[PDB]
Amino acid sequence: NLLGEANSFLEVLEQVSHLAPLDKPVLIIGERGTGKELIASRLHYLSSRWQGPFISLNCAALNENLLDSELFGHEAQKRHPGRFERADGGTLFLDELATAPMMVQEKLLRVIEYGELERVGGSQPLQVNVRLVCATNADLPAMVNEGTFRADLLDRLAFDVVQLPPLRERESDIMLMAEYFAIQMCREIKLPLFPGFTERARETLLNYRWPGNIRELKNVVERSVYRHGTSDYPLDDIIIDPFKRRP
Ligand SMILES: Nc1ncnc2c1ncn2[C@@H]1O[C@H](COP(=O)(O)O)[C@@H](O)[C@H]1O
Ligand SMILES: [Mg+2]
Repeated sequence: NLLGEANSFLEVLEQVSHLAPLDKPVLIIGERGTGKELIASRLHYLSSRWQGPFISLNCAALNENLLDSELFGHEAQKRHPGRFERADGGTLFLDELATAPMMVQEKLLRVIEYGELERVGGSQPLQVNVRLVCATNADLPAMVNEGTFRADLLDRLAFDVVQLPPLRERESDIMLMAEYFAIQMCREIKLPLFPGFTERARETLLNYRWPGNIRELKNVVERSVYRHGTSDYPLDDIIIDPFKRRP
């Protein structure tokens, strides 16, 4: 579910509505917990491929050799397909791209341009039709300067860039989502009503940097509402760090 009405956030949805119909690769820039996969997804369902598959993959998770074959597959009942084939006629979401190895990056470029996967075993190359979407919170141009990311790929990958505003730059929305989250939590722990946040809880919420953004805000709130466990008076104690053993 998409929440938030801050200008920056709205301008993004607008950008997304126009980009989605195209087949050009899209690049999303943003911190963790900012909704990258959601946005990526939104692109898919608003596109013409909305009926094709929507695939995902977190590059940072696999080791070089594993990611390579996990992306373009390999010869295994008789063959192990890659996310590209599994996304054929659909969209492929590559998260944490900045972590992909040069080998893969280079290999990844060819596919984008040539629209085909290379293959061995006396088998002809594979033709794929995939709309690409990638996310990262890194400074790719910076990485191109350190030679850690291929400049040619960047030129090509980045048909256009979507940049999700971190939570701290949307303040307008911090109380809005906290309220929403608090309320879902009340429904689960069966509280009659959400009693609201004292000024202190607000001060806290609005002053935190929210490094984990929306995912963090959510967890902090549910946790907080739980510790409070009552509808008799406003929530005052915001548990940012579950490791501090309050009082
Ligand atoms: N507009 C939004 N409304 C509610 N939850 C969101 C929103 N955007 C992101 N999230 C949460 O943020 C997390 C993912 O963001 P990301 O790290 O970019 O994939 C997910 O747990 C979401 O469900
Ligand atoms: Mg994600």
